Amino acid sequence: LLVLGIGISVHKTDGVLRFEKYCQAHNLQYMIVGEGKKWNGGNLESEAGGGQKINELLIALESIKDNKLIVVCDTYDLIPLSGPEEILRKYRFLTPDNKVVFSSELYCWPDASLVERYPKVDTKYKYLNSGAFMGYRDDIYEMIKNGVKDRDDDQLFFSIKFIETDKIVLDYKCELFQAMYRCNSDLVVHKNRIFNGYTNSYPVFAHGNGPAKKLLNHMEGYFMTEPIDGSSNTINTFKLDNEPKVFFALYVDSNDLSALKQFLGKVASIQYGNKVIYLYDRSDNQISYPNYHTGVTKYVFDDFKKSDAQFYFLLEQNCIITKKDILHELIMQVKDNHRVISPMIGYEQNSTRTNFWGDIEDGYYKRSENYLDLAKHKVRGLWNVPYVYGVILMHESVVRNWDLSMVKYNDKDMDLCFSLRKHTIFMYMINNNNYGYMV
Ligand SMILES: O=c1ccn([C@@H]2O[C@H](COP(=O)(O)OP(=O)(O)O)[C@@H](O)[C@H]2O)c(=O)[nH]1
Ligand SMILES: [Mn+2]
Repeated sequence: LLVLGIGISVHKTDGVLRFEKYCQAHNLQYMIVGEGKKWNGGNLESEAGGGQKINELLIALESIKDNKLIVVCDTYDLIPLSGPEEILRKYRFLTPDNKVVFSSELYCWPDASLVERYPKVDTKYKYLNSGAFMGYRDDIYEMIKNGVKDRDDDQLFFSIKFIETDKIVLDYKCELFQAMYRCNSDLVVHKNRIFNGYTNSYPVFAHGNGPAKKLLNHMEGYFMTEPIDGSSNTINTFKLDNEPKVFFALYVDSNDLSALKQFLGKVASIQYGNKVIYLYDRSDNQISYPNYHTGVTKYVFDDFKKSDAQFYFLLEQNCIITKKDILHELIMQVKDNHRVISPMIGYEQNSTRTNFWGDIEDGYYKRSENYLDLAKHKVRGLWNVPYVYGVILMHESVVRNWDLSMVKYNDKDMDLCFSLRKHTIFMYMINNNNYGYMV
C-alpha cells in the first residue's frame, strides 16, 4: 500500500505537515505529490478547478511501475486515523472485484443535473467526492493517462467517470473515507477515532471537505499521534539548552503612557538571552529601545525578514505576560505542523474573555462547544483555532515564506489570522500554564 497525498506547493503548508505526521503515526508509506511545485489548479474557494492534481498524479504514477494498491487523497484538510492493515481489509471487503473506491458525500456537485443519473440508494451519502479514493495503480493510471487541463474540474471528471462507466464504486458506509461536511451530528470522537453513528463505521480517512476544515481542526485537539507525556509540566520551569534567536515585535501606543510603561516592564522581565527588540508605535509623538518606529498601524515583517532571527514573537501592549520562562516553554512546542503558538490569557476582570476564538462565522466570533472548558482550564493542551491575538510566536518558516499581509477586515489582528487561514497555516492556542492576563 502507498498513499499519494496531493501537496502542490513551493513550501509546505501545516495541512500537509499534519497529514505527514498522521501517516507516520499509522505506519502508512506515503508520497507528497507535487511537493516543491507552484499551484495552478485555480482559486478553488470562489470557483471549481483542480485538474492540476490529476496531471501531477499522472507524473507521480510514472515512478510507480508495479500494480500496487494506492490511496490518492487531499492533504490540506485530511488525515488518516488508522493503518494499512485496516485499509487493506476494508478495500477487500468493499470491492471483491478490485474496483476503484471513491469517497461518498451528501451533495451532488458541480453539476446538479447528475442527481437523476446516480444509482438510487437508501442512504443520504449518495454522491461522489473526489478528495479521496483507492484502487490499483494501473486502473487509476488508465483513467487519467491522457491528462487534463490544469484548470479543469477534477470533481466533475470523476463524477462523470463514475456515472458513465463501471470502474468506480462509492464508499456509502464511510468505511475508508469520511467527507465530514454537514455530517457533524453523525460523528463523535471515541478512542482516538471518528465514529460515524449513521453508518456504524470508523472511517479511516477524516476529510474536512469545504467548510468542514473547522470541524477537523476541532477534532484534532482530541486525537493523538503519540502518548501524552504527563510529566512534561510536572516542573513548570522551562529552560532551553541552546536559545534560538527571537525577534520581539512590540506593538505599542505611547499615547497611553502608563499602559506602555507597565507593558515594557513585564516584557523586560521575560527571561531570554538571544533576542532583538523592535518597538512599533501607533503614536507619532527610546534610549533603552534603539529600534523604535513611529506611526505604525499594521503588523510589520520586513525588519524580521532582514534579520537572522529564527522566530517572530508578536506582543501587543494590552497583553501582560507574567510567566518569565514563557519563551522557553513556547519554543519547545514548535515542531512539525505546530509553527504558530499563542498562550491563552484572559481579561483580568473576567477571565472568560480570552485572546483566542474557538470558532468563526462569516469572519466573526462564534462560541465553540469547548470554548468555556478551555478558558477555565477544565482541559489543557494545544488547540487548532481560527483566531489568536496579542501574544503570538511564529517560526521563521512561516514569516519568511508566506504573505501575512493580506487584507479582508481592515484590522491588523483579524487580517493576520485571515492570512494564516488562507494559507493553511494553523494557529495553535496553548493553555498548559497560567501565562498572564489582558488589560
Ligand atoms: O495550493 C494548493 C491548493 C490545494 N491543493 C490540494 O488540493 C486539495 C483540494 O483543496 P481543498 O481540500 O481545499 O478542497 P475541498 O476538499 O474543500 O473541496 C487540497 O487538500 C490539497 O491536497 C494543493 O496541493 N495545493
Ligand atoms: Mn479537501
